[PDB]
Amino acid sequence: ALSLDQRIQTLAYEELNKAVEYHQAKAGTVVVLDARTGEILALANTPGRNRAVTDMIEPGSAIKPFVIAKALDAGKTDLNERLNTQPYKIGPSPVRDTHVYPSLDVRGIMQKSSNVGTSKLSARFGAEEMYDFYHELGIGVRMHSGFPGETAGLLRNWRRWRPIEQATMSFGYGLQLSLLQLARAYTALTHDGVLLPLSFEKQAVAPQGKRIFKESTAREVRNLMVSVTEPGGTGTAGAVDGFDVGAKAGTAKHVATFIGFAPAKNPRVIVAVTIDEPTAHGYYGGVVAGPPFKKIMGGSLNILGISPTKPLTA
Repeated sequence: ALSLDQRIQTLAYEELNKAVEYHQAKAGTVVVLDARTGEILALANTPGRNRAVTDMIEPGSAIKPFVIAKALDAGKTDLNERLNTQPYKIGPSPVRDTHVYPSLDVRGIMQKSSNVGTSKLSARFGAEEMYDFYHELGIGVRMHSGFPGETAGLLRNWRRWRPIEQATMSFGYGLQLSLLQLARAYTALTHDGVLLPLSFEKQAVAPQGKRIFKESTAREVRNLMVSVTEPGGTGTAGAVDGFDVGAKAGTAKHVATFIGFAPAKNPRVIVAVTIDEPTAHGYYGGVVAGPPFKKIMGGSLNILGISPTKPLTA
C-alpha cells in the first residue's frame, strides 16, 4: 500500500504552492518522510517533472551536520574544543562565512552555520575518507525510483580533489544530490545513526538500514541542530511553536532550501523544501523555504497527533 498520507500531501501542496507564488518562483518541491521508517508521506512538485528526484542541487549548509557528526563520531573533535574560525584562502580561493567569527566551539559552528569551522573539521580526514563518507550517505548512488529523468547525483573521484575542493564540499558546494537523496541522508540523524532506504510502500516495522554514526553521536548532533532554529541561529524562520526543531537553511538564479526534523529528541517527521529561482521577497533558504517548512512541519505534527513538548506562545 502507498505510503503517502493524503492529509500531509494536501498540506505540502498547499504550502508549497503559496510559497512559489509569493516568491514568484519558477518551481518548487517538498518531501516529507517518516523519520523512523523512511516511508514517503508526501512528495509534492509544481507542475512538470518530479523535481524531487530529477533535479541535482548543491546542498549548501544542509550538508554541514553530517561533517560535524563525522568528526565527532571519529573522535577528531569534541564539544569542548574552540576552533579558530577566521576566513582563509587555499591558493587563490577564499573560504569564508557570512560573518567573521574569531572562534567558535562545535555548537557555535552548527548554530551559525560556519563554512570555516566545517571545512576545518573536514580537513582532519583524508580525501578518500570523506569521499567514502559522502558515498555512504547516498551521494552519487541512484535511488531507482522509476521516475523519468532521475539523477544519481554528482560525487567526483577523490583522486581528483584539490584541498580547496574538499573544503567547499564540506559546506555543500561541488557535490550534488536530489532533494529526495538529501531527505534520505537526514534519516541517519533522525533514526539514531542508521541510514534508512526510503519507501513508497507502507512499512509495518522500520526496515533494515545501515549504521553511519554511533547512536550517541546522532543524538548529540540532533541536540546541536536545535540551536539553529532558536534565537541566534541561522534557521529561526523554521521554528515551530511548542517543539524543538533541528534544521538547516541552504542556498545555491538561486535554489532556496530548508530541511529539518521534529521533535528533535525523538523525531517523527523530516520535512525538506526547495524553491527554484525565487524572484520576489527574498532568495535565501531561510527567508524563502523556512516559512513553508514551518507550516508543513507544524501541520504534519498536528495531523500525526504528536503533542507539543514545550509551551505554546501564540
